[PDB]
Amino acid sequence: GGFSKLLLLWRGSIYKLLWRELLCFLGLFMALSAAYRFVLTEEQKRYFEKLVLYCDRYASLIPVSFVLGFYVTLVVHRWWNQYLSMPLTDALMCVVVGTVHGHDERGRLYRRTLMRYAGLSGVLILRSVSTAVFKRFPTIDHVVEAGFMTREERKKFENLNSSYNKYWVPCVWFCNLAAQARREGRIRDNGAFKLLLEELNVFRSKCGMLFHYDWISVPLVYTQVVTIAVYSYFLACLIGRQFLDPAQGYKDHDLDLCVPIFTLLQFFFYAGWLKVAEQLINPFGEDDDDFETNFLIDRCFQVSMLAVDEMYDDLAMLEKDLYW
Amino acid sequence: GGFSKLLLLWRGSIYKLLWRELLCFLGLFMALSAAYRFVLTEEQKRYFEKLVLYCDRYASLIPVSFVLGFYVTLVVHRWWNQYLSMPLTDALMCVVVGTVHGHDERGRLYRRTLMRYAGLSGVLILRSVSTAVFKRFPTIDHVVEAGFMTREERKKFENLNSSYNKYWVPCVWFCNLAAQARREGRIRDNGAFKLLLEELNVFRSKCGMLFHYDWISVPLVYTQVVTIAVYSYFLACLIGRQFLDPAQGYKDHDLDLCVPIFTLLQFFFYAGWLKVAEQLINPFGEDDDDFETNFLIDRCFQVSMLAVDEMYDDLAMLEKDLYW
Amino acid sequence: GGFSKLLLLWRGSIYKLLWRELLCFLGLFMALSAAYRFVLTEEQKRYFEKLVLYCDRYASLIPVSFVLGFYVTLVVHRWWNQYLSMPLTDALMCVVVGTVHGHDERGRLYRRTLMRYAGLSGVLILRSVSTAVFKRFPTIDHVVEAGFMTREERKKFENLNSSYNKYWVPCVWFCNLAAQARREGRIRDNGAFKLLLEELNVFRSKCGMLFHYDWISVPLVYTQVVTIAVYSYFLACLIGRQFLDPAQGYKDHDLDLCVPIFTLLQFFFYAGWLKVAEQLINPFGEDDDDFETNFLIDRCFQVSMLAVDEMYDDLAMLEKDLYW
Amino acid sequence: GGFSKLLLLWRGSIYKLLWRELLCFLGLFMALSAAYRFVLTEEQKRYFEKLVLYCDRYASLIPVSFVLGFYVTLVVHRWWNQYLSMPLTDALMCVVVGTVHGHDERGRLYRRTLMRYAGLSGVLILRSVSTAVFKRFPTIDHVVEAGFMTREERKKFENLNSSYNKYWVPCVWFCNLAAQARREGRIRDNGAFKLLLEELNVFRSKCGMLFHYDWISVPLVYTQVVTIAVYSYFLACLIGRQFLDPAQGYKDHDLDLCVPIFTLLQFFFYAGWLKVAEQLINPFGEDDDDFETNFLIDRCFQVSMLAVDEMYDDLAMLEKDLYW
Amino acid sequence: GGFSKLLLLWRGSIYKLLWRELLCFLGLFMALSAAYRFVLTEEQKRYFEKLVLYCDRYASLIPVSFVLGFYVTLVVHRWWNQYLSMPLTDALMCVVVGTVHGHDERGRLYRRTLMRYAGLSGVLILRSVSTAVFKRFPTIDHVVEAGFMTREERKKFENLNSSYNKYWVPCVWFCNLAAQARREGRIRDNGAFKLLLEELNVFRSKCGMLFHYDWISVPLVYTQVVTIAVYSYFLACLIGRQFLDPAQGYKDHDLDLCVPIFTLLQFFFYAGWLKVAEQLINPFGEDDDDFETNFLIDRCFQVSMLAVDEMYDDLAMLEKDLYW
Ligand SMILES: [Cl-]
Repeated sequence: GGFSKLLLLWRGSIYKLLWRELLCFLGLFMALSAAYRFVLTEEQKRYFEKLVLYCDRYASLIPVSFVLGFYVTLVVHRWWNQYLSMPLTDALMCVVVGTVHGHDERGRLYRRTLMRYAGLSGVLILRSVSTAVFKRFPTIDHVVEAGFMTREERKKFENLNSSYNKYWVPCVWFCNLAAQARREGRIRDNGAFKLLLEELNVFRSKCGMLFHYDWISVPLVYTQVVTIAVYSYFLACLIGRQFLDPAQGYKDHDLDLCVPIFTLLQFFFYAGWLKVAEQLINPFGEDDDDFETNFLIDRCFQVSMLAVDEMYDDLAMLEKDLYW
Repeated sequence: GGFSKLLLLWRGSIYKLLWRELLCFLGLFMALSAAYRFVLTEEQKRYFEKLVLYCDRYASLIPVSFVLGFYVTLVVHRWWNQYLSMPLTDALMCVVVGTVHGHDERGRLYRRTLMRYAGLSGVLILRSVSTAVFKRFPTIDHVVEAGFMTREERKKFENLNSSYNKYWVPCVWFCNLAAQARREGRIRDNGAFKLLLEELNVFRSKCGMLFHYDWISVPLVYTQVVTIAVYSYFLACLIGRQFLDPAQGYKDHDLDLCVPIFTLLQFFFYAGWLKVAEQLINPFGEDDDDFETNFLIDRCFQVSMLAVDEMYDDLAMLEKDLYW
Repeated sequence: GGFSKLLLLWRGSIYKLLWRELLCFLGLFMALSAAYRFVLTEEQKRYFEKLVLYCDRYASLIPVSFVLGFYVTLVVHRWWNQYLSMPLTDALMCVVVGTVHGHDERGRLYRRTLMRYAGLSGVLILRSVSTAVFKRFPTIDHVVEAGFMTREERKKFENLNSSYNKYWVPCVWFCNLAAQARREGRIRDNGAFKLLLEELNVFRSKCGMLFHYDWISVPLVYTQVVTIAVYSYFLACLIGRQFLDPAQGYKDHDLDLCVPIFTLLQFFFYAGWLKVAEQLINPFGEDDDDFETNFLIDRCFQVSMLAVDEMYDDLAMLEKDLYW
Repeated sequence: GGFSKLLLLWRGSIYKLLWRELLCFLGLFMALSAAYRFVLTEEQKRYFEKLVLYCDRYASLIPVSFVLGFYVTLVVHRWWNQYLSMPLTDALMCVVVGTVHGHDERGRLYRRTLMRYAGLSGVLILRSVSTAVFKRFPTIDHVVEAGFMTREERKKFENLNSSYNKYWVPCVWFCNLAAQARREGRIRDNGAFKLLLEELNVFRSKCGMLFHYDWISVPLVYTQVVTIAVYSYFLACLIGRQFLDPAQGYKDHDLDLCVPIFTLLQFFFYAGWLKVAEQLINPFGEDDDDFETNFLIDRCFQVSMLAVDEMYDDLAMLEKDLYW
Repeated sequence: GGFSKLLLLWRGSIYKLLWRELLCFLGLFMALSAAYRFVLTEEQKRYFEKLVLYCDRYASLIPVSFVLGFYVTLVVHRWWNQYLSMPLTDALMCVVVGTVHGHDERGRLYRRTLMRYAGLSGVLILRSVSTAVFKRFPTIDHVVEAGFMTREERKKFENLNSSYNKYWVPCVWFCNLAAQARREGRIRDNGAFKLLLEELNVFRSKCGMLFHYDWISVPLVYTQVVTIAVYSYFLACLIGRQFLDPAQGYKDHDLDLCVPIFTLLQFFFYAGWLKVAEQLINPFGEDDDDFETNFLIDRCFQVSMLAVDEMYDDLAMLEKDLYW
């Protein structure tokens, strides 16, 4: 089978997240069955058998599937939209290398500082929404050591009077630097200057969207409803799926497997369907299937410095192609 | 468990909204059971037992889940779209600091008034759609005291002859002020003036969208259908889940728990699934998981005045970075 | 309860639309039961009792919920998209007041005629898609009396040779008038002229979208499938939910309530879920929860004439704000 | 009822598409029942009765509704998106009448040829994706007779060396003609020339989208799964819903109606729910509820020639309106 | 029937993908039944019969349909969005033929190199996400032999210091080449140069989106949950649908067909519904219903070289049309 080979995986798998909840389920199933074997008196085992036939009546797999399928679809839709809001600088680096001009050191100062300002504004929003980025940069000093912010840029950064998140501050620095480069003629076209500000606002909106998703999550009332629905089912199966003794002649309880194999396969299904939504509710951590942000941060700074510095005005000479 | 720790929460939780409906359910369950204990005569308890076996037949959890899952998905989709229509001024503040120019007091008059005009137009739409903003500004005088509107701006505001909502009026003031700043050369580029009007219309459309969502809600006919579906179920369980006495030998009514634990866990599920849609149907109030508008209003005025006044034309000198 | 107070409403409610279908259901239920009381012979009442146990077998609430939940979600998605295509002129009125110039009467002629051309093009599309707008303007003469079209504009309107809907004609008049105002220098910026034509095409596309939704509705084959599914159920309950006499000892027919209360609550649920889709299939009529178009038409003409005439170049003098 | 009047329709109705499948179902039901009446021996009628109680066990209406509701929602979403990709020229005709200039014959040559180039490119894509357009233009000669392509335009059209669909060729002709009209000063603004190329690419993308939908349909594997699911059900009802004789005393088979009325109403429901997806899988044919393309083709050529020729620079003189 | 003719297909059909899983199901069904015929002892056949009545209780088709319908809808939505991210150059080829100018060889060098740079950047992203493109170009030398990259362009391509995917490198070459053509006057309009960079970033974002979908797939935890749900069902039917002998008198096991025809039709339904998601999870391979990328790569290079070279400035002379 195609998807059949995938269930033998462990890296970010279903068994890596649920293996613990199973033995807390199966262990409680055996501890509640071994009482019915040994220590439970004969009159109260008769009471237990009526309690098992009560709980299996109210154990309905149908409604839980509805609250899982509509809750999960909502979570995976929000999770994919958070990835599209990732601050990428490849669109800004094409406008900068075509609109900013100069082979001298001041031209290279402009192109590298503009691309560092976008990269700094992505570091600042990602250390606020990702714990994997936050342990790389615990303090703003860590951002000065990494090269994204200079100490001169740090003094005026820390002297702005704002109680709010200052990720927008290098975006304003970008607009002051591009207006200076348009004033000094480094930007030959006024329409080119308009394109730089158009593309920076597209970049700044993506940094703003990551703050929006991080602040307004899925409602807690709706996360709690799906969770008590899934665990009201597993308590309706911790009693209602108990193997009663066949000497009592209860109908559809005629074997003593001492292993709820089909109940455990429902637990893999139901608690694993819930586990999809628990891993995508906060996709910016250090888990193995979280968004690889630290590797992404290195890229939008390595490929943007590569593009506006060595690849500025460095073209091969115009050859006639093979199909001329 | 991951989501298991969340059910011990109270702040905007499921128990904070449903705790009252439970004791009006469980109290009516006990008052209807204690009649069957004591005061109900023996011939009419036989009538009661046939009424209980009638109501549990017509109590189907399936169809209610359909009208809840499709109604809730529609409400949470509309609720997230209302948050994206929030009037934010961070895109306008980057165009203003790069297109408007001047270190003198008239340049600072332009940049602060343009950003205050957008902020005033967001105050005006949010006091019409949010009760939390409306108690902060009960009157337009409250908007003059807060600094968003001057008394001179108030005279011509109140002398416009319009029976409709005047939130669009500072947006028209923006377009008159930007056309004046383009006439006096404060805006060096005509394409830059086009960018200001492009971004203001993006801002004005978001203020217009919050009015659209506030006027056209989810249809009342559809809210009433989901509500009578959920409460036709709980009356099919206020009778059909009554513990009849086991001396009558009725099938699948063989215990007298005197506590509808599984019926109460369905009430947590069903009435709590409905409670998701009741809190997101009007997300602009003073509840604890509503949109924090008052804190947002302070931000788009603190970070816009910070950006166009102190951060205008104030850049660190161009240093070679660590990876030069 | 939150949604519990709403079921006591009548204005555009569920009872306002279904109250008639109930007595045609409950009246046919009683007329079919009173035959079983009185006029039906004893041998053919035995035939009736086997017919009731046949129809309640094939009465499944599940599949109908599927064809209602997926049909309704599709209708409410199309209904909300029709409201976003409403021709609003607030975006055009900000570009006109900033790009068109002149304090003389010819400047005011330009600004009022351009905004009237957009408003006329919205009147023309809304009288073709809304019956509430069509009774306000039954003829094009009614549009000349209301001020949206002049008699001079009427002569060339009626002399164009086109068998198709002429709502696009004031949009072409807009582009001829703006090109004339750019030729005479009333529009100082060529980029400003580009912004006027960009925003008019956004306006003209919304008028074009209202024609698209009005022409291509939900497929009739799919409306008929959901309707015969809902009424195959109610005929499976007009027989299968009949109270047979308990002297015959038929199982799960042991009471004679003479009032299908739970069947009537399913009718409120099912026929009311269908009624959501019947009211949003054509949201432009005179019903109480239809789109208030006549009030909207008055607004986009009152607030556009207010904005380009009295508010043109009329700003308060630049005061230092409270937080200078 | 509102939707109740619609089931008496025939034009593109449910009965117009399913009436044939019913008599092939009901005829096979009677031919399989009349064997059980007459020709089937007494020992093998006992075998037939065990086969009927086998097939009605495995006839589940629930799962089929899931594969129909999720398959149909996907088809109607793709069907509505194909209609929005229809090549309409009303946006191009407003830019052409405002940007292209001249009252002489060369100005009218420009405006009519540019609008014919867009209309030709829509004819070429629609004869490749619509069978109703293909029978109107079986050959490119049919396009020369209709006026969309000249014979001079045909020579270079047929001499391009390309094995692929050449619908993009009049879009390239548009860009060469607009660049010529900008070179000769017919286009006064360079920003106006940018607007023409911006709007043509919006037009060319819609022609490209109709090719994309026509090439990548719904997957055949998924169409086959929904089809074998619906017809595995009707064979589980061609046996499992047979009226066995009541002399054998089989439970819940106690009548001999000789007319599967409730089975036929399920066939109207299920096979009709499938028929929604069969008609919207290819919406460009000659069926009565297909997209009226031939009438649309006549419109975008009649209203575009009307708009750029008679309505070019032909405005009523500027009158003061009624509310001056 | 309409969809009835499609089940006789083999090319990319349901039987082409599932025919193997059926005989591994039906073969295991017969091998487990022939034990019950012959080799299983009489006391342990009694144990087998209680095991069959245990497994058919826990075989529920309902919940599996929920995890298939919501998983498949998510996969087909992501699959159609990957096709819209395909790097097509038809929008860039219309801007290049209208903005780049010159009938000499340097003008043709510009137009062909700019269109080859976009086509090279599409080859580079498609050999990273498609195995069908990767076997056409196993090495970058294969890209030099095909004409997309010159050897001179290869030297500086391979000498850039980057550990990441270099598909963005011809997009940066485009922006350097267009800025050179604007400097030398080949691009007459500065707004035209802005349009080239606007359209290249639209192209570069589509190449970036194909990398995003290829890196972030559907979560493996959710693929594993749907797979163990579908195969927990088929093991609940490999036991629970076994034909027990009718001499034991077990209820609803009264025939010995020795062919699980209805169980095999559920396998066609369920395992085939899963097979839809296995083929669209990676749509870029060599299977018959995968995206035809190699044919698409040939087109965007054949029709772009055709459009900017032979069709540059080559128009028919302006004739009066048939409806002048
Ligand atoms: Cl522009």
